[PDB]
Amino acid sequence: IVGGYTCGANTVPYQVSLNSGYHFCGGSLINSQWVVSAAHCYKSGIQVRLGEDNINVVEGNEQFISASKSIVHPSYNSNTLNNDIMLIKLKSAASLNSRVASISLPTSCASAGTQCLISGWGNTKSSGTSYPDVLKCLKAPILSDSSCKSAYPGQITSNMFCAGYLEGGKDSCQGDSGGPVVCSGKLQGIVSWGSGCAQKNKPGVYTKVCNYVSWIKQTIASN
Ligand SMILES: O=C(C1CCN(c2ccncc2)CC1)N1CCN(S(=O)(=O)c2ccc3cc(Cl)ccc3c2)CC1
Ligand SMILES: [Ca+2]
Repeated sequence: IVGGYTCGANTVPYQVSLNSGYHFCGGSLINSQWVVSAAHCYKSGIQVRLGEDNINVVEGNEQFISASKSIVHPSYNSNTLNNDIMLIKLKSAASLNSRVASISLPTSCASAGTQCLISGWGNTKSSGTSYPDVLKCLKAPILSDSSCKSAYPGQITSNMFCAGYLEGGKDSCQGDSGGPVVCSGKLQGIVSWGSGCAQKNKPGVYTKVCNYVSWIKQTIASN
């Protein structure tokens, strides 16, 4: 998270870490047994780490549950990063508490101007390489599709939305992918991509989760 701030221990309880030796992507806990992430973060043999603030130190509030099923969207395209959504089922149910809690799904899509919370343990430098130990947060407004399409000509699809600043400075970054973009307590987006980090006129693009609410619900029930 470039231009972010320390969230503060377990202030983002729904935030999970997709581990496979090292932290590679983020994610959200939508319910006791299901985690939502980005299809581009798909890896075989994932360990979902919950109750994490400082990823590098075992603060005892952690819960590490292996993934039993990984369900990537059928229409997902790696080239375009369209339909960059993936559902992961936990091997066992996460014990919900204060450090670990779920985030609700949206009933409607958000409007441009809506302030959202974007978080993760990803690169904080738009220039070099610097990764935090603790959880970083960033508040950014959902940009209008007019701005989004003008920022990325011929790249934005109806399943994507821009959030951040055309002045750059603040933006998600490498390693934040899969992470949550929560506006008003609803999971509205998933950290998908962007051209660089905090680049002027190049704000991060996120997966428009409200488009998949139906798919998600049917996927959750059947598996
Ligand atoms: O920073 C980036 C991208 C990463 C994706 N991206 C965004 C932008 C905004 N939001 C989400 C993702 C735009 C910048 N890259 C530099 C690093 N390369 S990399 O050599 O493939 C790479 C990949 C993973 C790494 C992990 C670590 Cl721990 C250190 C260096 C790494 C370097 C990929 C592009
Ligand atoms: Ca820890």
